[PDB]
Amino acid sequence: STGSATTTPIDSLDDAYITPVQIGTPAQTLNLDFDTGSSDLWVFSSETTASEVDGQTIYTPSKSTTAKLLSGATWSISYGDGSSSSGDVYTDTVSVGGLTVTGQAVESAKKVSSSFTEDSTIDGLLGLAFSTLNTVSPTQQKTFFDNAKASLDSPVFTADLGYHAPGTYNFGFIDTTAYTGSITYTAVSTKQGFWEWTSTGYAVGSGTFKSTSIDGIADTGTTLLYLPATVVSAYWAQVSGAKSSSSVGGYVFPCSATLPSFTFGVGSARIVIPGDYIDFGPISTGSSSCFGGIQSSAGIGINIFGDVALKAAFVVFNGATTPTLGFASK
Repeated sequence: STGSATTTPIDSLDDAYITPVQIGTPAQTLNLDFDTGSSDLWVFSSETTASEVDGQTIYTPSKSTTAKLLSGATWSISYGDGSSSSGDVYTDTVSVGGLTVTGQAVESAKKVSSSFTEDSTIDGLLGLAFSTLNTVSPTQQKTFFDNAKASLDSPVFTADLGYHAPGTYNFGFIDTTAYTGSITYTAVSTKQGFWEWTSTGYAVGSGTFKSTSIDGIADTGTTLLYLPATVVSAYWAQVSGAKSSSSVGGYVFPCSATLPSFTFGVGSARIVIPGDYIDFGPISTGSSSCFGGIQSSAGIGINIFGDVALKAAFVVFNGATTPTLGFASK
């Protein structure tokens, strides 16, 4: 089997992407944030504290003939931006782009933090990291991809995120029309539960490539590219007027600036992030100061190849016995 679903930016900055997912019988369609940096499929629901729901579409398990409560099971998650959610657990039928998993753990939120409430466009998350990070207790549950794997034509999914445009998540096949040139594959460590890999270096604009190992994660659920302070300083040093602002929370630059591209290495291959992808717009409405899309990972504890990087590539998440990641230009 295979699946193919379009993913759509939630706003004009590509802050996140939403993908329609069918849950239950008859189908209830919710728009979920596919997150390769976490491993819980959780939804706003009929159980979510009423005051914490604001415009989201909710899953109502009592209206699904295929829903079953996983008795006694609970979940609770905290993300890198400090947001969180928690609740109880159902199993139900979940379909993405024509691909159906029966008995998928669907984690029903009883509580969500303010950032989730305040984002009316995101009805929940669909985790695509390794199931070892799943937060269900007492017994950890499998991700949608883990459950689908054995039925897939090939044990893979691909992320093809758009710049200011929709893109595609495919399951079970590689669309050879969706990229240019060849896909370069690179090793993955699952030791921390993430799609963790080592970039071979970087270049700024037309500069020479610096060969240096940068360990990080491929994370579709993080907006920006977070890299070591050395690398990030070297980038912004090439932008007139750029500076790190502690008050704003990162590097800012004059909105009038022309941003250089940023190249990262995948083995002997190279992915070029155009300068425009690094512009995240005014720091506040009407400001002539803009927020940078490449920021320091210092204090996160891990480097994160988030959407700014991933949307410059066609990315293969290969869930074979020995997992790998593939990157192609497009």
